[PDB]
Amino acid sequence: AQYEDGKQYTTLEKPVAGAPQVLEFFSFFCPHCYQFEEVLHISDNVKKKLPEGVKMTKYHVNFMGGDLGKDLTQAWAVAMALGVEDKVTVPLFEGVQKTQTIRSASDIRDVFINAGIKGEEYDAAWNSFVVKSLVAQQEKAAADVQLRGVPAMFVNGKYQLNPQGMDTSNMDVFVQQYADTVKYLSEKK
Ligand SMILES: O=C(O)c1ccccc1NS(=O)(=O)c1ccc(I)cc1
Repeated sequence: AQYEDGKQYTTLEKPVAGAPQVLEFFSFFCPHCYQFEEVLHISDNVKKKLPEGVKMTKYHVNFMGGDLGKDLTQAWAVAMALGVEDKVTVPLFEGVQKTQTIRSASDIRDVFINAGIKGEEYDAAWNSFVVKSLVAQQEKAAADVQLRGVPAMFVNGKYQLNPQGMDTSNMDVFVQQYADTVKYLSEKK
């Protein structure tokens, strides 16, 4: 497709050194993310359009979710370390926006246990330094890229994607165009 700076994507003047290939931010407390995750399946589409060698990274923000928003950021880090992020993505989104049963950190812990993660193992990771540093990096990245919206994707910490500069007439096009822009930027610099 056609890609021009200022419309589909925008190059940041302040690049993030040592940033991953595909960085995406989201929050289970944000319905805007649920729409991009389940309705549009942006992440899923991108993961398949990305060439071999490019890994994706999904971070949780702390400015969306009130107080418990921070707790879920820590929980998400554990999911990433265990490798059950995708598996818990759906139940976490549902339990926060649909059922809204997840009110405390104890509720989040239960989700992991139900998925198949032992409480002891989870709790051990919950109190692990590895996870703590992951939480810090999650917010640090967002603060470095000057995150304005919750659901946003950054390629190599240099190119920022703009959804307001794409097709807003056909959902199919938007989803494909977005992922196409990501891939172009990934195979760019
Ligand atoms: O939801 C938004 O804020 C948004 C902003 C820009 C582009 C799309 C957005 N949402 S959406 O992708 O789910 C969407 C796309 C096309 C149409 I018509 C309505 C919503």
